[PDB]
Formats: sequence, C-alpha cells, structure tokens
Amino acid sequence: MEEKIIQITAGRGPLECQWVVAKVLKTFLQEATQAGISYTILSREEGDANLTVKSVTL
RNA sequence: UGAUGGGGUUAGCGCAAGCGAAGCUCUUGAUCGAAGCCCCGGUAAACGGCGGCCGUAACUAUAACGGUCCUAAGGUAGCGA
Ligand SMILES: [Mg+2]
Ligand SMILES: [Mg+2]
Ligand SMILES: [Mg+2]
Ligand SMILES: [Mg+2]
Repeated sequence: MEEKIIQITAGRGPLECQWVVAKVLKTFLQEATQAGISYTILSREEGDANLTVKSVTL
C-alpha cells in the first residue's frame, strides 16, 4: 500500500485557472473513487469567488 | 352418565377338547358436559417498545433528497457532555 500527498494549484494564474483547479479536482476524485485510492483533503485553499479553489492538497 | 367391546366365574351341554345361559364382577369409555385455553376484536395517564445499511447538492464539506431490509411502530415536541 502507498500513501502520497499531491497539490493542485492555480499558481499565479487568473480566476479561470482558479476555477479549473476546482473542476480538475472533482474529476480527480471521480477517478480516485474508481481507482480505490481513498482521498482526503489536508488544505483546501478557497479562491477569490464562489466555487473557486486556489489550491487543494490531497 | 355408562354404549358398545374384551375378559373372570359356572348351570347346562359336551367321549372331549371345548361352547357358554342368567346373575355377579374386572376392564373398555359411545353419548352429555360449563368455564377456561386456542380463536375474533378492543385497551398503553395498562405492564411495555419506539430501527439498519448505501448513495446523493456549479468545489471541498454536509446531506434537504433517494434505493431496500426489516419492524407492531421506528423517539414527535421539548431538552441534550
Ligand atoms: Mg465533487
Ligand atoms: Mg390507541
Ligand atoms: Mg426534534
Ligand atoms: Mg465539559
């Protein structure tokens, strides 16, 4: 068994990048569920609007 | 309560194994037989009991929601380390 830590970030990117971090996160979890890798969130970095995330650590 | 049935006895009859009248007596328990119980409803300010699992919301989180399993019904208001 392996445990790892990864971060998905918008860097210095604009709000669109801040938003795609969220969409990519949702897809990433919707794949981790089928892969059987349990996922937990350590630091969700909410973005500059609704529904945005600057970065999230899994 | 005592119907039938099966015995025990013996007057008689039998070469004689045996049959057995009536009476008496032993046993059997047909029929009758109410409550109760089973049965059918009521009743919890009667004694009492008052559920599981799983998923689910433009972001993560939670589940308003949904699926099926069971129950007699799944803890209402209110309160809650
Ligand atoms: Mg999602
Ligand atoms: Mg009632
Ligand atoms: Mg309540
Ligand atoms: Mg305390």
